[PDB]
Amino acid sequence: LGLDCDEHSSESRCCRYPLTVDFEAFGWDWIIAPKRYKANYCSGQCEYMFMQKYPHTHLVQQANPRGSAGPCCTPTKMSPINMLYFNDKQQIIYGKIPGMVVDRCGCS
Amino acid sequence: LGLDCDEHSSESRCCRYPLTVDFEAFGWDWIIAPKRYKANYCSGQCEYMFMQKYPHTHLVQQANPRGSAGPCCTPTKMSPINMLYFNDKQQIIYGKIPGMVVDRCGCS
Repeated sequence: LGLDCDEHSSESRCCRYPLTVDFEAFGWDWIIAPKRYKANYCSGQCEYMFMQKYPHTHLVQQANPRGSAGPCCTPTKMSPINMLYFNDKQQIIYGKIPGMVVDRCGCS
Repeated sequence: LGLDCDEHSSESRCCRYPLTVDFEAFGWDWIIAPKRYKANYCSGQCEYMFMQKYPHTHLVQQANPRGSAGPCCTPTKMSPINMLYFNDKQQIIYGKIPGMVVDRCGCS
């Protein structure tokens, strides 16, 4: 169970923030739908033991290698979105596209 | 397909480095076997488009939110190891433990 934060949050630890990706703003007319979607992002500190899915992470923290800046804050749960778009073969394609939305953030 | 680096590598981009976790050095006598194992770690920069498993990552990079320090370098492939250990119920347990070894590093 991860943390969710608004932009004004005082939370420094690894957290999921809201963010809309706007294909229309990008100028991507090859995408028919959706024109924009809630993608979110991860940001925040990953101190000892915090929000770690894998047992690996804390073992490496204790082994304490010199060349490591420690774990960092990335997505731990992802979800797809459905898209309708033009391809480069003169067709309109419908697809469920995996790995488009961040649902949770954690440290590894 | 990720990058593998030795400690003296001049590679600045997200890369997997070798690292041994030594349970004996930790003093963890509750672990019978293995006494140590090759765990590895990830470290390196995650610039635009580099080593990204999910389409999400580059879309957020282009959306360019202020509160984001961009994607970072974490494990993208993990593997288990088998362990024999004492529990806290006066038993010796054998188990295949997931998420113990980093096999590949990437940016998200």
